[PDB]
Amino acid sequence: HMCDAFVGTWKLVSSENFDDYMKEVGVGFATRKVAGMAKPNMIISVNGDVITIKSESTFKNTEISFILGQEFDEVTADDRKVKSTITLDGGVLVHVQKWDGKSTTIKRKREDDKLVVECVMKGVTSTRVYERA
Ligand SMILES: Fc1ccc(-c2c3c(nc(N4CCCCC4)c2-c2nnn[nH]2)CCOC3)cc1
Repeated sequence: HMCDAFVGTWKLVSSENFDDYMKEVGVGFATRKVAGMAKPNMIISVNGDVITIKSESTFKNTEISFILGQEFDEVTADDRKVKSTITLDGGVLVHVQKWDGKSTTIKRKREDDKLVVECVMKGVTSTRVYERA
């Protein structure tokens, strides 16, 4: 029942500062502009200990499956090859990606009827709000 309140299909409804987050991460111009238009779906499911998070969009479909606390390989939407670890901390899913000596942290939180996602790279934070689809 670890992630019960996260399970579902979630659609992006708002984004703030995501272009600047992407710049800080190192995403190139064309990817930033195209990615910035999209309203992706985030589809979260759980089977035993395995959590699956799918992202479906006009740009890219991708998917991660993982066990909390257990590092895995991830290809990001902007084509970074990262080493990811996702944990639960006080009911927040905390996702750390490591690549090329860099690190970014992505938090997913249930707040009211929304899923609030905060992405941080150095001093830049972005907030993306998703609603049930
Ligand atoms: F069409 C799309 C598809 C994917 C993304 C996208 C990107 C990146 N990180 C993301 N997430 C945010 C939610 C939590 C995980 C990190 C997304 C995303 N937004 N919604 N789902 N995934 C990194 C940079 O490249 C794009 C943006 C537009």
